[PDB]
Amino acid sequence: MELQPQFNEFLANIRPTDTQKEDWKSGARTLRERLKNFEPLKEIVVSTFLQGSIRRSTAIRPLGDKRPDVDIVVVTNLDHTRMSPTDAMDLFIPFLEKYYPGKWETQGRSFGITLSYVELDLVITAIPESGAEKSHLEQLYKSESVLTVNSLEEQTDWRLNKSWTPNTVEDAPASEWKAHPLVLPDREKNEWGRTHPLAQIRWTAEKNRLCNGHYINLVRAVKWWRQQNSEDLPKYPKGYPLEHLIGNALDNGTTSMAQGLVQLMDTFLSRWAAIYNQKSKPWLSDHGVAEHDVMARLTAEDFCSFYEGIASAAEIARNALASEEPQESAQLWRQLFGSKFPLPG
Ligand SMILES: Nc1ncnc2c1ncn2[C@@H]1O[C@H](COP(=O)(O)CP(=O)(O)OP(=O)(O)O)[C@@H](O)[C@H]1O
Ligand SMILES: Nc1ncnc2c1ncn2[C@@H]1O[C@H](COP(=O)(O)CP(=O)(O)OP(=O)(O)O)[C@@H](O)[C@H]1O
Ligand SMILES: [Mg+2]
Ligand SMILES: [Mg+2]
Ligand SMILES: [Mg+2]
Ligand SMILES: [Mg+2]
Repeated sequence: MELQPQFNEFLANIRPTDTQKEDWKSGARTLRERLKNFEPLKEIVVSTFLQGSIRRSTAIRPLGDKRPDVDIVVVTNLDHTRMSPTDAMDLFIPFLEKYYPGKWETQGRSFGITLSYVELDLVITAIPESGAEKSHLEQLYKSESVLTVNSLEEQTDWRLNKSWTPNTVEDAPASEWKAHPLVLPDREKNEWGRTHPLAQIRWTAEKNRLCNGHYINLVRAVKWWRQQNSEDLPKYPKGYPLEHLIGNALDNGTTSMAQGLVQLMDTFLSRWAAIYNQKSKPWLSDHGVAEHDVMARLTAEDFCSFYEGIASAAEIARNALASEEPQESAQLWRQLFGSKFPLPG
């Protein structure tokens, strides 16, 4: 059985809490305003915006006491050919000491800021374009479409368009943004790399519409499966490479979460069968920066162990979907997801 009310309750159980949500919305607004009014950075900071799994509504609630990771981009107008990633980051130390003393730390390519209930993950970026192109991009980064702190789940009317306004317009033509990534610090060395968070967000919103609202829920459900079965799965993939694998495997047109789960798992297994039999791993283009392999740091051994995990899970998911009794079907789904998936009343 599909058990759509049970899937809805399960999703409500694995979303971050309202306490966490209001903490990160207020934290993002406060950081943005403080940066806006900080005199040494006023002419440098273009935009401060929410990104990552939190923005795309693909984050799951942390277990126990833990604070969710909440990703923030600071867009600057710095010349990345004349200043290194650390030059740009150096600019923000006085600001952090003034407004977040004792609550911030450098974490390699980003700054961690400990709030009451969440952990901000701040990345400093720059716009590589110049002239009029740069001005047009800065206008996009200053628009409500970028500055909204509501997540995709809260505004299905969201589009990547400097003219979009919250409903109390489509995505802009791709030629205005698709080939225009930001630069950010590389993970382990003082060099600029490319990232296109806006394009990832837009791609996710569109995939979610193409899949009738089930995509971001399916991402969170599969993350929860991976967490619940972590003892039997490889450490990687997780986080964004896992999300990207799910978005790849899922077909357009999803009609329920049970159907979508079985479909995406079946498709994963068929699409990567040759790669698995070659003891390899796929090369998968990032939706933001096409020439980037989202799987670049994943080992072939981990991909193949994960493939074995998906094969085992797909058998369970098929049985749960095919089951004609609500209790038996829910028991099989709970074999996948654990006790946060409820039994029907
Ligand atoms: N291998 C990768 N390829 C492309 N983009 C990536 C990426 N790793 C991270 N990113 C981008 O940077 C954002 C922040 O990354 P992370 O915080 O490390 C994982 P996340 O997607 O936010 O899930 P999580 O923090 O809830 O576990 C990601 O959401 C993604 O937009
Ligand atoms: N916090 C973040 N915010 C935005 N984009 C991020 C991000 N973390 C990672 N990304 C994106 O994911 C891509 C891959 O990032 P990582 O997995 O950390 C390897 P890297 O930084 O490219 O170093 P490497 O070339 O030495 O492997 C980055 O290029 C960036 O596009
Ligand atoms: Mg994150
Ligand atoms: Mg992070
Ligand atoms: Mg790299
Ligand atoms: Mg697909």
